[PDB]
Amino acid sequence: GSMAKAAAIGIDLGTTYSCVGVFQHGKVEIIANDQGNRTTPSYVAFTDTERLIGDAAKNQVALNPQNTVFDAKRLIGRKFGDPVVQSDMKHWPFQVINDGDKPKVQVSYKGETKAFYPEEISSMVLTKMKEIAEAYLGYPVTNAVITVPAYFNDSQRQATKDAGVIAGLNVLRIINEPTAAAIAYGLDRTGKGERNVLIFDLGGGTFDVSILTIDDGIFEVKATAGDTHLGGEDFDNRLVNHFVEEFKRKHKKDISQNKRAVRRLRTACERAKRTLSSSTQASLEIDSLFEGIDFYTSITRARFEELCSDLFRSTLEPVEKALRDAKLDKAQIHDLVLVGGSTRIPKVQKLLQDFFNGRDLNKSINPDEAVAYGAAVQAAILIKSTRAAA
Ligand SMILES: NC(=O)c1cn([C@@H]2O[C@H](CO)[C@@H](O)[C@H]2O)c2ncnc(N)c12
Repeated sequence: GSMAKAAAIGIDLGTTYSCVGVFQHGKVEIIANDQGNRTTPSYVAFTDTERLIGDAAKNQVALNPQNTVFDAKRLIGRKFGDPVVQSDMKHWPFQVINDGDKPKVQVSYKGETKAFYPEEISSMVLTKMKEIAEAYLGYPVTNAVITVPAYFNDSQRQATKDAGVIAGLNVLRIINEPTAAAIAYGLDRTGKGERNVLIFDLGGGTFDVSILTIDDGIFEVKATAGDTHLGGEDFDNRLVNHFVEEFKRKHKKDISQNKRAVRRLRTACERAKRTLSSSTQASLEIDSLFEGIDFYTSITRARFEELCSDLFRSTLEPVEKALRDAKLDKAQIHDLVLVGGSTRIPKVQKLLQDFFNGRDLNKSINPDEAVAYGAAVQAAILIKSTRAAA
């Protein structure tokens, strides 16, 4: 007996990006994919000859927008008639169809028109995450913990389980994303006594605030609030609009109707935005942006902060609402935890810190990786099968 047990994995199945971890040697290792990325795009692309997942899918999205699927998490476990589904559909270049009041994404794939349920798309992203972990560990992986937003209902939770089952994974448990982040910091291991934790999660296109109470390791969701369409992509959008205007001023030319030029500008803006989190200024250099014209410029952190100022400030309204719902005062919150890559922005950090009167923020665990980190800690706990000693 007792053949060595394979490690279990923790998976953050994100709306835009996914992340996979494993707890081994008393620590969590976040596993990079073969392109060296510690997070993988939650994208699936279909061609006449291939099914591409992750980076390979995201990198060819520009010329194949109708057959490159993303945001399947926004559809999972929902009815076609759902108001959220009907509004979201207007922004996606891929076709969403009605099959018995259940949404399906329809594409061209290997010579035919094919339709997939959201949980089938998410199963393909989970298959990639499983492979990434198997490439590192050097053996097949069976068991996994998968996370969902705290506001997901039974239907959304069940459809996530089905996605794992289709991917060949045994789903140990479905756990809330905010709870997973708390586990990553060991906020459930402080012993006896009530502890109030606020999770501030600002991602690529969504913003969630969660208030939890932890008592003797037991978690309770006290409040959930947020902005459904607020994130990093809105900051990229303000920089795009600023530079479109700057090009018009300097060259008397409007670039906005050339999809390639706008796309190249946005990619450069997102990269400059990241630089501005560690540097006071950033340069933006694009060769032959429009009509053979090179675009060599810069932006200060102050100007970027001014451009996105209203958006950054608006992150505090869901913080006040969640506190109102949880029936708590700011002082009462013991721990503040930052999740999502956009929380690296100094101005965002400052606004939250000042709102909580100079309190330290838990941000030592990479914000992009904290949810998968916590999922990996819980997965290792779940597969334990100790028989009590005499
Ligand atoms: N990993 C990083 O250093 C960063 C990722 N984002 C954004 O976080 C979101 C999820 O990756 C996207 O909108 C990114 O642009 C960032 N935004 C600002 N500063 C940063 N340093 C990052």
